[PDB]
Amino acid sequence: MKPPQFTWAQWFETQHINMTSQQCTNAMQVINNYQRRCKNQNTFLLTTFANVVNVCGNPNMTCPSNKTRKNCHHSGSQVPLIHCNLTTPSPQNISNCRYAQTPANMFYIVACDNRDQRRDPPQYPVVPVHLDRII
Ligand SMILES: Nc1ncnc2c1ncn2[C@@H]1O[C@H](COP(=O)(O)OP(=O)(O)OP(=O)(O)OP(=O)(O)OP(=O)(O)OC[C@H]2O[C@@H](n3cnc4c(N)ncnc43)[C@H](O)[C@@H]2O)[C@@H](O)[C@H]1O
Repeated sequence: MKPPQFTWAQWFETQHINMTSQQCTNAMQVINNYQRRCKNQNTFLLTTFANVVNVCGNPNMTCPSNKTRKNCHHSGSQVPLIHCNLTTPSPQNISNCRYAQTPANMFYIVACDNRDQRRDPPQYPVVPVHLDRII
């Protein structure tokens, strides 16, 4: 879920682009401290935010995770990524959660929307908001 100081695009960047350590246990502390729980799994794409914005310009397709949405876009090329999986869940001390890390080279599908009018920078009228699938 999204903390209130984020737009959807800023939250996408925080969860899926800004991997603050190459180790999942460390990188996941940021997400988990913002969500107040240990997220069970999460992908970080080793690409730039601008590259994702350009994927939002690729043809629209149906989102595989929800057949009623048509705001998804295929990456066209594969990228390197790291997928983090929770190995150790620490209910009453989220900083003690630990993760496994899996490196891969995969395509991705992102949902994009119009930016948040009040809070997102006008530089990018169209922004990624959800990571629908890795393939
Ligand atoms: N087998 C597997 N292999 C690899 N990865 C796997 C996997 N199984 C699960 N995953 C991924 O693991 C993560 C954890 O899933 P899960 O463990 O199932 O839990 P979750 O954290 O409660 O769920 P969220 O959907 O809210 O996850 P998120 O914050 O990552 O969502 P996202 O940034 O994409 O989206 C942000 C928000 O966008 C919103 N949204 C969904 N669809 C659209 C859409 N078309 N357009 C705009 N917003 C949309 C929702 O509110 C969503 O919360 C989810 O990304 C999932 O996709």
